[PDB]
Amino acid sequence: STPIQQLLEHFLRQLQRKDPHGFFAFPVTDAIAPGYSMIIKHPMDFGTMKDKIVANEYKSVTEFKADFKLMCDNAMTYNRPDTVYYKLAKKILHAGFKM
Ligand SMILES: CCN(CC)CCNC(=O)c1c(C)[nH]c(/C=C2\C(=O)Nc3ccc(F)cc32)c1C
Repeated sequence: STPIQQLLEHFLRQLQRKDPHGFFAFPVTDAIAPGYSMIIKHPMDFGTMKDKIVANEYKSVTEFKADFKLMCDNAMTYNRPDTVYYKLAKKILHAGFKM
């Protein structure tokens, strides 16, 4: 466990606490969200981010934040504003930017 890995695992744990039901914690399927794989060119989720930490693909907190922002932007693009997914993506994007 390197310092960067420890730091990012801490950040990821705090972010996921804002998503207790795992809206953003798994690879979305077209069966769940028809059209998703065509609309969202660069999908991202917390499970994939955890794997990228372990593979040590993040060389910076800025890279980690880029993936988090991507995850949130994707959810706010596919889902209409009056949905639980858009609303939670917006709230955790803002709260993640704090830390
Ligand atoms: C007929 C469909 N109805 C009109 C929209 C509502 C039904 N909607 C549903 O069932 C549904 C469910 C149960 N999950 C999602 C989508 C996502 C999810 O869970 N995590 C995500 C993360 C990113 C993202 F971009 C989409 C999702 C939908 C659309």
